[PDB]
Amino acid sequence: GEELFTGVVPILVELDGDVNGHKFSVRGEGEGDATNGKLTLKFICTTGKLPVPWPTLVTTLVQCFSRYPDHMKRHDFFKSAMPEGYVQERTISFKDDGTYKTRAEVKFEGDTLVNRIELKGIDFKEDGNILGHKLEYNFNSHXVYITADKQKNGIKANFKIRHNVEDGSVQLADHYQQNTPIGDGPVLLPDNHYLSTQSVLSKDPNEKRDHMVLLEFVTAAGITHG
Repeated sequence: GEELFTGVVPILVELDGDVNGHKFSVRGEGEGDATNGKLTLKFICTTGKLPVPWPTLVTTLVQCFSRYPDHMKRHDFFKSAMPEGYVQERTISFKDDGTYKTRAEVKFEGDTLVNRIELKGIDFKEDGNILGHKLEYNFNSHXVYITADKQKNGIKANFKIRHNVEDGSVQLADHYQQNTPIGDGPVLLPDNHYLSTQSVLSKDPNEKRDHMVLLEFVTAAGITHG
């Protein structure tokens, strides 16, 4: 499905969440440019005040927009599953705190790439870095390690997110990921590699709702030319 990503593609993101019994919704819109590995989106909390820090939701809120270099084209599972798309499931374990469990469908709905997510959070501390809102409003560059899951005709990924904390410490979030195609058409099953990620978080001066503006660049790496 790599032909679907040669230009700029519109994106819609819909998240329904529950964290320690607090119900919230997020809606996002923007565009993806896989040629340059670039994502530009704005998210709104449509239920009022977001009950967790915006940075904790960034990984949950479309790896089909990653830039795969030409020599790594045969390792791009994410585009190969389009347009019917894939199911992306995670467990995110916040060190010394709670756990998110997520299930999303990523697929084309007409000409728009849509990411529809359900999130359940449990076992969070009221006084912790997440429900205490003690995380900095920023985002680090990460190491996303991908391996084939031959049995399920899909992939797994494993990686650590580093959330800077206002007291100068780091809140680790361990990510465990599975992706399975929605269609029965063939997909690419990759050799081991990683996605090199970078993001910045900002605000829109004319937006009164609780929101996050996101710019992200992602490139695949870890396989030698030849």
